[PDB]
Amino acid sequence: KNDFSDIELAAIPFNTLADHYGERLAREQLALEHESYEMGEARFRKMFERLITTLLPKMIARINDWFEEVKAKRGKRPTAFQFLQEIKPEAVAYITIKTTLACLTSADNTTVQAVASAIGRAIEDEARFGRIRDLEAKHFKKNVYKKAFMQVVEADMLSKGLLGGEAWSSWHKEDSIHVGVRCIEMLIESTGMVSLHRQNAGVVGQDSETIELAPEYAEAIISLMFQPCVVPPKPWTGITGGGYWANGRRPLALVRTHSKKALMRYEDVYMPEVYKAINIAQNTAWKINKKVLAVANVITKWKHCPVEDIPAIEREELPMKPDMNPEALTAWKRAAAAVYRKDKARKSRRISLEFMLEQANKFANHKAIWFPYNMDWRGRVYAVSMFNPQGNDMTKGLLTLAKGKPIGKEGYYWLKIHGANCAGVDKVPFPERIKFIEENHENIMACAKSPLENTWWAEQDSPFCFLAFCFEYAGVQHHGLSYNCSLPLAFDGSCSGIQHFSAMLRDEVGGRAVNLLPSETVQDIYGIVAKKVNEILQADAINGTDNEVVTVTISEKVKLGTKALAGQWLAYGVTRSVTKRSVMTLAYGSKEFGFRQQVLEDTIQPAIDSGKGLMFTQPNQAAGYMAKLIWESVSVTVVAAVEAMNWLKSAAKLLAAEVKDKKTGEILRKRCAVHWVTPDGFPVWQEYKKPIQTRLNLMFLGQFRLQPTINTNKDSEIDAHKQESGIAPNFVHSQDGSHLRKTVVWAHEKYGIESFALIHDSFGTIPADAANLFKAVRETMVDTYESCDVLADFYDQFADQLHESQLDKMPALPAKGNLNLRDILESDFAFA
RNA sequence: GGGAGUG
DNA sequence: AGCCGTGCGCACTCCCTAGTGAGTCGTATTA
DNA sequence: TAATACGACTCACTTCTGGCGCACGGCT
Repeated sequence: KNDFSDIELAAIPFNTLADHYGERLAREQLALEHESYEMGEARFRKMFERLITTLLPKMIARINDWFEEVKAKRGKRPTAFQFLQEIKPEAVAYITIKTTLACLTSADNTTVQAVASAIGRAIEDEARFGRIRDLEAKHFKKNVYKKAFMQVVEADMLSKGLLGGEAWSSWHKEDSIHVGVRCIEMLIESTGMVSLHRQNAGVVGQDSETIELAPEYAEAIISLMFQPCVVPPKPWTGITGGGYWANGRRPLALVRTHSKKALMRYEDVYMPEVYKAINIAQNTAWKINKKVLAVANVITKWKHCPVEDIPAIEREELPMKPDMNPEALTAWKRAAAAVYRKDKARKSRRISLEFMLEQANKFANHKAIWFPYNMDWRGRVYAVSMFNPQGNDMTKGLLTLAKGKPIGKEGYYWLKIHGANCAGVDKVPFPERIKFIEENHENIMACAKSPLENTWWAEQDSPFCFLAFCFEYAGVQHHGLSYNCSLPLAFDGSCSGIQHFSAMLRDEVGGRAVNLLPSETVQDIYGIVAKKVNEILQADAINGTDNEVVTVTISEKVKLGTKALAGQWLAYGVTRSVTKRSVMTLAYGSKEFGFRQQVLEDTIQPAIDSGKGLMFTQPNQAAGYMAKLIWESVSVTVVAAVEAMNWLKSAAKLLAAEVKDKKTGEILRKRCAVHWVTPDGFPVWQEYKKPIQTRLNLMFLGQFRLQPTINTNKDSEIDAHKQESGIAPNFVHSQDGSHLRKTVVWAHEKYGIESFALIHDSFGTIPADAANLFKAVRETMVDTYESCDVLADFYDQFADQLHESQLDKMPALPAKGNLNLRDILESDFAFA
């Protein structure tokens, strides 16, 4: 790729794009990729006419003088110098002003190490993408029917000027700050446009150095980087360059790693099944669900919206101002801190909502849209764009597949199943799910008739997703069983984590509680735990502990006993929802203290916010108690999965350990990275390294030494603690990751399935192919756990490696159970 | 160190 | 070498949060 | 060498909203 000209590198993407899909979409794709950038430059001109013609000349002059000064001096030249000679001084000036203005308008602070960092990154990207960007820009800024356009370009036909690409910045974070600081240093002289005001001098936690915009300029005044594709994304051929098309931006890495080196371990691997899966998933043609968008645009604007999620809409002021004495000052301060919190959460959720709608409106009339795909350092498959089929209810509802397949009876059956799933009817046998739909035939049809008048769908678990089903259900009733349908029908695994642990150890048990075994009733592991919790809960209600006073120093507080806390939970009702996240995360190496944090966030806090949590007098103490109850009750429901994790924790603990000898500092063995290969051939290295902080020593404006503490990008020592606490979740996540990828391949190759809706452990396709997918997920899982033992394979990877006097601390290995893997094929409620 | 979302 | 104090709560992704400068010294760099 | 920059180490200047136990860095 480095062998091509900049002229060539800017023309090739356009040309190959204009040949396969026409020049119309070829321009839009590039404009969309550079729109980020385009707006960055536009926001700069705002802000231009409505003193700028005086700042730029002054800055350019200072830069040139500074170079003359540095060149005349002897000894080590400033760090920022050589990096600032990569770009024409005129442009160096422009960027500094542009970036500094962007940092101060949107953000109300702003820290120096943030601005300096922002300028630094803006320089490097200009250095290596500036010219190619300018040249590529020419294509869409000129002036000013389709198919076969949803066909993917052949990999062997891709020009070499599209294959490679450096996805990682070569610049160090330290080096990047140096550049920004010295650019700010030259921006204060000349002009000075911004001032450097020191804040909270003396406080260990609050002391900082912030850039302030001068009063003269102040009174004179989400994120479009990753958007959907209008054309099918570029096939992944190697570690970089897949997904998007533009050459003036910076390519995507196939695997999202913590360093360039970690990605380089994939350069020459040969993992055909992995590339194949991503490419097929990537190639899925989506479109905006116009009908759902028509509703979402109107209802989210209402002051009292029928859906329980949609946030204000209204700033919602602080209450309320009562006398100023002892406990009247409490007060209040608790209710205020609650509102400040509510509002913050509400604002971020609103911004998100606004964005998802803006996206859906843009692509509302596009024949088809696409989403480039990536993977995290483990297997898991991620959509690169911000607007995703992997988002929440509304975002998912607004999306739908582009190409349909005929269509009825078989498809219509699972169409009603999906509808039932969208509503709070997913823990019930299929014939009864159908019965729920058929009973509410008048509740449906009428919601497709006038959704703005009928808000019954809003009351369902997935409001917009259920609404998308209703519009599609009404279509069948009016057109027939030949009615073209393209809604993605999602088949989600019960408890993914515990499903894989059950399968890899052939736990009966186990099975079973997570629906791997054929049963007439839907097994709810979350309901089973809660049931056991309620028995412990009732036990403490009649005979438990009374309230104490720990008096820690007013200052004295009341510690509630087991009796009082139990009464508070029975007054709320501890259902499956309270245990949901707590049951899953255990199968990812979690602890008791960890549960407290979950129960508080997922159950307690929103109850207080909803006005249904007035029972929780001491909220954190109630969260601790419930965490204690789950830890106990769940413990005897997932025994084998726990030993499985403990076997993995030990393995990783011992590998990450540094050797020791009898007084001698003999380095018999260093700390090791945990490595294993997933069934479809994807390799994963676990290298959690210790976060370290370094400090820079900058003689700022010849007055003082600006010494910013920064989070080092340079690697250090392997974090042994994280290696142990992260091995269990990351192993199964890579494990369910491959199962997902193998599913896509097996569904695409043996069956004619082309469209996929993938959310890690949920599998969605068009109604016609649903039957095959429902069957494909089982086959691909049964096949993986029959063919190879992942724990044995992992063992074959790290020992060797083990030392000695280490293998006596190493178990186990978890005994195999009596589960028959073939039974999964006959399982009805093991969607995944 | 927070905020949001997914499993 | 052993003691006592402070840090951290299962992952992954995306969005608003890297204590401070001065004193002193060693060191890698360049006319 | 002589001069320059800077890193590396040391030292001192709306809410407390929690809990419990274990591991590691910082200190002497």
